[PDB]
Amino acid sequence: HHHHHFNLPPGNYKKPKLLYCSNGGHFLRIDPDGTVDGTRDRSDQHIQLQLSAESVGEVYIKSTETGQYLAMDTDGLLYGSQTPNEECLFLERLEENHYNTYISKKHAEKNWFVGLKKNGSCKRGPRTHYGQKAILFLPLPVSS
Repeated sequence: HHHHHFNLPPGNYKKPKLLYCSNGGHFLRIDPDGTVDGTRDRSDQHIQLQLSAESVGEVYIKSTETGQYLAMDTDGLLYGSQTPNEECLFLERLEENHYNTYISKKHAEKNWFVGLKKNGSCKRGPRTHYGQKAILFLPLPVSS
């Protein structure tokens, strides 16, 4: 189990979702240029994400607008990848019996999470850790 707990969130991957971070209220965003950050603008066309399970509890998070995959690099920075690779897999887990957290599969032994600061900037892998609000997400339905 990668030396991590296995409490999984409910919900499925049938439809795209917005990944809302409760820390600052930002939605995760992957720009066509590959930069990742968060925005409070719900009309943004780069916050609609499609998650898919490659194994139970292991997901890819892809921009539905650009087809890019969320990934975390060797130095802990999130970026949008044009193709799927080992840096694009995340262990999706329930947290505080309510939220979803995403731990980098490649860097799971160091507990590097996907996280957004209150100012909307992504947190670097080593700066994240259990207990922070930056790592707590709620997958919300995409607007209609």
